[PDB]
Amino acid sequence: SLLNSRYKLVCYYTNWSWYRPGIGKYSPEDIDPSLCTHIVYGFAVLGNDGLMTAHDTWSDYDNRFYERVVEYKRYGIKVSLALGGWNDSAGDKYSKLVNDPAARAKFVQHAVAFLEKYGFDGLDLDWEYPKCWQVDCSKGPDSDKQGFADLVHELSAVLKPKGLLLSAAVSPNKMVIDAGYDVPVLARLLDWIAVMTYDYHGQWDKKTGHVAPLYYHPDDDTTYFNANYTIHYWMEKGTPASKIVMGMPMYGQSFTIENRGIHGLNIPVSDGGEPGEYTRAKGFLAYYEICDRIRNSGWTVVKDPYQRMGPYAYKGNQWVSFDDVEIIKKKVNFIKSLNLGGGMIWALDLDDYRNRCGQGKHPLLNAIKTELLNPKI
Ligand SMILES: CC(=O)N[C@@H]1[C@@H](O)[C@H](O[C@@H]2O[C@H](CO)[C@@H](O[C@@H]3O[C@H](CO)[C@@H](O[C@@H]4O[C@H](CO)[C@@H](O[C@@H]5O[C@H](CO)[C@@H](O[C@@H]6O[C@H](CO)[C@@H](O[C@@H]7O[C@H](CO)[C@@H](O)[C@H](O)[C@H]7NC(C)=O)[C@H](O)[C@H]6NC(C)=O)[C@H](O)[C@H]5NC(C)=O)[C@H](O)[C@H]4NC(C)=O)[C@H](O)[C@H]3NC(C)=O)[C@H](O)[C@H]2NC(C)=O)[C@@H](CO)O[C@H]1O
Ligand SMILES: *[C@@H]1O[C@H](CO)[C@@H](O)[C@H](O)[C@H]1NC(C)=O
Repeated sequence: SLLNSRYKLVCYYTNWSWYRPGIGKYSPEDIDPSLCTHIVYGFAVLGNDGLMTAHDTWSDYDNRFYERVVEYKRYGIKVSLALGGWNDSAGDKYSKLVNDPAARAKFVQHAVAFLEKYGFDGLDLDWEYPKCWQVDCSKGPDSDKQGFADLVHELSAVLKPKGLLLSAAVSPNKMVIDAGYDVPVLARLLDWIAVMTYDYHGQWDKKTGHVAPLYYHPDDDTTYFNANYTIHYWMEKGTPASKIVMGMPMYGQSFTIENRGIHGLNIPVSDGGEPGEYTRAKGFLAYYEICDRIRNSGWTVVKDPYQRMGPYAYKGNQWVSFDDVEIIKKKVNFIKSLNLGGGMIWALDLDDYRNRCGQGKHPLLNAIKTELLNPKI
């Protein structure tokens, strides 16, 4: 059992995975409580009044999704509420919050009251990101860095005496870490730091690449866009290994390549991949969408034999990179070799939780659990 091991397994739950057809539908009651130590609810958002509020009142309040996920505290799981996420981070509203001490002070007392109203064990900060709003470092003032660290302090100072948790999901990008994160404050005050060691590559690159390389690979354009560098950078900036939980994607980045004859790594790309039937977003595919394309639509799989990264798969002008059970066992032995706090997945509902592909229910997340519980490194 994961609850009696030295590792965390932090699972993100997403309230919008309810709005999916057929087998893609995911509800609170689909959470498998033997697969996580911590569940993080994505996402609450920052309202116009500068206070945390439900992103989707229909599901969160009227259909009691908050209460239905906080349910799993009954199995010994810690359930936190995440604030922010990519789409809530598009503007300046978090920056206006953290640069204003009176707004932070109001925000903080209300936030803790919100968490306790619904029974949450903690808060997860997912502002993407201080200074580099949606990764654009020219957007935010440098004082976002100190503002966010002061927010984290002011949150910790009220949460910690109550026994409540404070964590954050943070960029894997060297440039964002340098510009927006006061790493020693974060490392000292957070119960864990969920490093989002994925989305290194995607349609924005105008070229094919892997969503989540583990190690540097010789054809890479940078030495720093891989989990191994990102994890060592966080520790080098001052993070104790035990605070790091390493992010792993349950989904793939998809691309439309510019001609179907070329189909390897780093080949030109005109757009994101075609949207999946269930996730309905150009540019990505859930693992259960990918594994079905491979098993039944004849997509070809190319594994990396050096095992610096997971596979990619292509058909015609469609190309997707993703993690398979093999690279995940490698990532988890890596987690164990560095004595990291544990692993994190984005997200429960993107793994093959219905066993649509014949490898078992939740093949990726079971692979993580099994490797985390295996004593050999
Ligand atoms: C260009 C240049 O000059 N420089 C480049 C750099 O750009 C480049 O850096 C890269 O830059 C890209 C951005 O272009 C970054 O990509 C971002 O990476 C982040 C990770 O650090 C991602 O954020 C985290 O992880 C996940 C993704 O894995 C995030 O998930 C996303 O979350 C949002 C919510 O915030 C989800 O949005 C939900 O979307 C669905 C639609 O799909 C909505 O669904 C609808 O719901 C309503 C009701 O609610 C319903 O009625 C509708 O029917 C329904 N519709 C459908 C179709 O279903 C939801 O409502 C909505 N939810 C909310 C709350 O709004 C989104 O789907 C989800 N995506 C996935 C795949 O799950 C999550 O927020 C983050 N948190 C955590 C804990 O994981 C971010 O996703 C990603 N952005 C994009 C655009 O992909 C790269 O990180 C960055 N890389 C690096 C290394 O920095 C660099 C490097 O390449 O190079 C420079 O030079
Ligand atoms: C991982 O990173 C560290 C420091 O950046 C480096 O010393 C080590 O050799 C890297 N491992 C691989 C396999 O690239």
